[PDB]
Amino acid sequence: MSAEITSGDLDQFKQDLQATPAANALQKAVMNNGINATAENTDSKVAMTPTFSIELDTGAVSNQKQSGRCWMFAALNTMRHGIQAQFKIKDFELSQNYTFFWDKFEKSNYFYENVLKTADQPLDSRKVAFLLATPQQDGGQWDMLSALIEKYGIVPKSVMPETYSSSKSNELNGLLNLKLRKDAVTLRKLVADKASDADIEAAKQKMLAEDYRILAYTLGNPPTKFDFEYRDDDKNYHIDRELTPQTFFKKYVGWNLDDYQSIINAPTADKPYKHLYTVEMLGNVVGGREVRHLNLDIDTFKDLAIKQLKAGESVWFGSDVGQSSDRQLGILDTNIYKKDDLFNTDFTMTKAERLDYGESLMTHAMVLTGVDLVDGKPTKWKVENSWGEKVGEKGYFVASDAWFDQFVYQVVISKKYLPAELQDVIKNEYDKPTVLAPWDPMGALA
Amino acid sequence: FWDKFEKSNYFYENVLKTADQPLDSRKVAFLLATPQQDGGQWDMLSALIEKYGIVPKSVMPETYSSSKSNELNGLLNLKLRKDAVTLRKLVADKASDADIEAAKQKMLAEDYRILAYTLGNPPTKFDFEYRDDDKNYHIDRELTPQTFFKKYVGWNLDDYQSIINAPTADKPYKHLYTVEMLGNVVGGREVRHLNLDI
Amino acid sequence: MSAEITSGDLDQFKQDLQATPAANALQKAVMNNGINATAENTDSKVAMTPTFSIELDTGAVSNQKQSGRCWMFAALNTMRHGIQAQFKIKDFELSQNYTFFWDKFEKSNYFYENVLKTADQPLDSRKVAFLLATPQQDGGQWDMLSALIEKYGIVPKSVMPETYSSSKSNELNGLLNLKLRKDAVTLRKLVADKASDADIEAAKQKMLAEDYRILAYTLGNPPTKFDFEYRDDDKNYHIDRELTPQTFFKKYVGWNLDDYQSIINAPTADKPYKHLYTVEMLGNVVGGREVRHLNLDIDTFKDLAIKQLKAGESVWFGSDVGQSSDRQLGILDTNIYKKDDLFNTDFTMTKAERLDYGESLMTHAMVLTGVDLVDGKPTKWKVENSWGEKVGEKGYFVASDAWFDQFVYQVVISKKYLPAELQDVIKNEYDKPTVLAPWDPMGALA
Repeated sequence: MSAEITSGDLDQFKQDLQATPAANALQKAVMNNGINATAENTDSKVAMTPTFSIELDTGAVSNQKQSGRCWMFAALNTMRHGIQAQFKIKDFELSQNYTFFWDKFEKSNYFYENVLKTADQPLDSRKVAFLLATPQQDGGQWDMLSALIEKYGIVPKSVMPETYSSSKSNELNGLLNLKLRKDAVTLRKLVADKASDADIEAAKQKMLAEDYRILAYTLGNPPTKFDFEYRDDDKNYHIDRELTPQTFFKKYVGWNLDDYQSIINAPTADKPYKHLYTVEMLGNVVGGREVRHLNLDIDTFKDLAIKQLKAGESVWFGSDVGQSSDRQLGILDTNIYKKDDLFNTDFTMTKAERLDYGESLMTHAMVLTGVDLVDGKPTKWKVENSWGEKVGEKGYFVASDAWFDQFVYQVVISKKYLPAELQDVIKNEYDKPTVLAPWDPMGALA
Repeated sequence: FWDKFEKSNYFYENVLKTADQPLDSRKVAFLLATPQQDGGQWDMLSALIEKYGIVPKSVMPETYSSSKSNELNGLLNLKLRKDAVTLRKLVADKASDADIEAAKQKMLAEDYRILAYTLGNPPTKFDFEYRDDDKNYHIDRELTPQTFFKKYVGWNLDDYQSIINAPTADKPYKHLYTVEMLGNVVGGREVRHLNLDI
Repeated sequence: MSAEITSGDLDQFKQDLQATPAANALQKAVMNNGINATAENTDSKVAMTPTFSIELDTGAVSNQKQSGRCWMFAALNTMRHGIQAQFKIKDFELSQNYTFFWDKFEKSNYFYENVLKTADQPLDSRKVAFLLATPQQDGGQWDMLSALIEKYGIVPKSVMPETYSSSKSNELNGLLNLKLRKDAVTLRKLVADKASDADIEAAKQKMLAEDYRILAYTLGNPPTKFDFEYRDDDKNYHIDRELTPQTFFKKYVGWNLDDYQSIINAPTADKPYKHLYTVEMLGNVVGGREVRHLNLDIDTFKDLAIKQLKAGESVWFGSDVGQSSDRQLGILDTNIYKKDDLFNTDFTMTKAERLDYGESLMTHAMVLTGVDLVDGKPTKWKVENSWGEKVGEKGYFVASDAWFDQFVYQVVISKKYLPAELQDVIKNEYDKPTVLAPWDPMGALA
């Protein structure tokens, strides 16, 4: 029978195995050492030496620890390198716990509103199931971090330090997810029972009061007013009194968050280039700005990143960091392993096929801080990671240009580097983007 | 070993069966999201033992990947997804059943090799030597995984029922349930759960 | 030029490398993991499961630590298993420091006598150079341990415990070797200056007094009289008063050290079988018994070991433990690695060629405590090691019968298991053995 594995098929597979060149010796290597350590290629290590013709001076890395806050760390990295340079504060850090607090709390409300909106749909429907499977999580996207900063500002790390849960969020996500699911039961019931909008709003407010308390206990009280004291790199003391998170943002960072566009490269048939896309139900801050991705071809995408780097500005980016990577040495290179050679098997998929077939999507946000240009083309990119200093080169990674082609899906670029035609697409489509399904791969939260 | 290999075939057959359905359909997406994994259920382990028997640990020891399976699952999932592309294409192109079977056999030969390299060669014949708790030596020669199972365990795997307690409205008690598409061994026994009160 | 490596030869070697099956993938494995971890064979692990049709009950292992005292540990193991069984003292240990003290001191005198005997020969002569290269060392052979026990007896471990130097002998060997070399200068000078035998004896006695003090400081004072108190395995208390090392030996061990013969298997043309051999200048105790090895073919050698095991007695043996071995898992098997397969290169030598060409010799002494016999032939041997419990199976190793064939060179057998013909060879040749050169491989001290 064609469908089952027969004894004859097994014989044939064993024959194929024994006919494979050096099968016995390769088997012993992989049995003993595993895949990565058998397949890892020193030629890549040579090619990936961390030297870059364009290199920003970005100082020491941050460390998210056991949390999925890469998107926040990476965004705050872009802002804090601005602060460090302008105010001469070497290694200055912003509070990632601050953004984590407001993100979780806004996501709690976001979830309730999603539950209300789908409360007339069956519990086993694909969209209700998708909601309940992941009520909230640590990850996000650039426009969601902006939304948070627009509404809440930011503070120095010293002003809202890490706690147990911020640096090891598993127990908080477990309890908050349980809480949100329990509350989803109550909310669906209210809508089934034809409760008034006012009763439903009152219920939601009581639910939120409890969520607020879970986060205050886990993460601390968000600051509203503080003094900022520091010594600059010339050793001069400074004191700035009675700041708020919003005045601190305005003074020390000073960006107009409108100036930034999320650019993706998702080369699939449902996503023609030079348009804007959003993801249904995806978000954190009800009432705040929505996700908007501009899909562009990989050459244009990369040329924008280079333009931004050459101007002295770092670039937030989204990638599948688990692909073709040595995460200890910090080498992201399609050549770092030679698995196809090891197994005598072709493992090639295109970028479109990996998206469409669930093999790859953005899983991690980092920052480009350099690019090596040889004969005017990029060979390798310098990457600021947020896993602390004991991986890569003091916490910096290196990505080959082939790797970037395949496994980078998003960069955040200042609109001013964009051609007029693309500035116009953004303005023309802002209120009518193409709406992707919730489970779209570009709905991935990193 | 046998679980992963049977699951590779199971996955291909699931892909064939849904190859006329849109790629973004809920069932095709569910398949591709988790082509295989380490876990299972009781009836799937039985299916494996019925078909392949069992051996002492000393006779098929652990390897790197068996005790740290992340890299194996990553590469095997990649392989299965790549092959799903090819299989859907074959069905789109109205390939014959024989061409599609031949393709699947080549895919399986490769999967076999990934598992042999990661996990070792499954034994077919071995000697079993041990000392019992009274310190007496024993040697039993030229066993197979199936004769070892029959002699040292000796169960009729039919004698066992999976019982669940899932007190939900769609699952009245005192009936049998199965799960669509869920399995490892094509042609072997399916999952059957009897739902009962706690 | 044929003699030098040319660019053309290099080209050809690179071609040969690239034509090798799977060379790229195998290269990566060995570069990343090294030889052992690439080549180690799980089929051997399966074959080498530690089950044995003949198995002695020998309890817990000892641990020599950072010293080369394997020969002593192994001999004392054979004696202490006798004590444990006869007197019901589970895990009882004899003092390895006791034998270490007397060995070093006797070797100091042995060295001086060797220097005197060669004092008329040039300093750069092969035999004088061999002496000075290794004035003494930790290792030895069975007949040298007997010599020590005959002259000095033995004590419980509790009665002469380990010290720093006994368990980490490097500094003691360095200083003692320096001392002995300095004294060799003085001794040669005395013989050059035609000093009297009495002046030369007086000088040697002063040298020995100093050596005695170096060992007393490093190792402690050897006991002369002690009480022995213990509880047997039935929990009964015992006290035995005013023992000496010699009365303790006579009462608790009770062997006639004459009853034992060193048997070798050295299948080289200079060593016909069924004769006795000794090694020039090799020894420790001046005036005590000399080294005598009876060379026999490997089948006869192995059959004697099995006969002794089947009688319930363990067997001291000498081997090259670094050959074809995993010294963590404790597997000694010609199949544990498949290096020839890995490198596509034949690495085969016969046992005779490995001796003759300096590739192999006895480097370590252990004890056989079991043998698995299947269809009447040995498949694997149970090995008591002296490296403590965190290697092998609670400190026990397993050696395949193929490994034993190749890499075991010596076993110590009770004469009563020997055929009359071989009992007669021993008696007939005892005073006229064939004298091997000092640097003979069977002069190796383990």
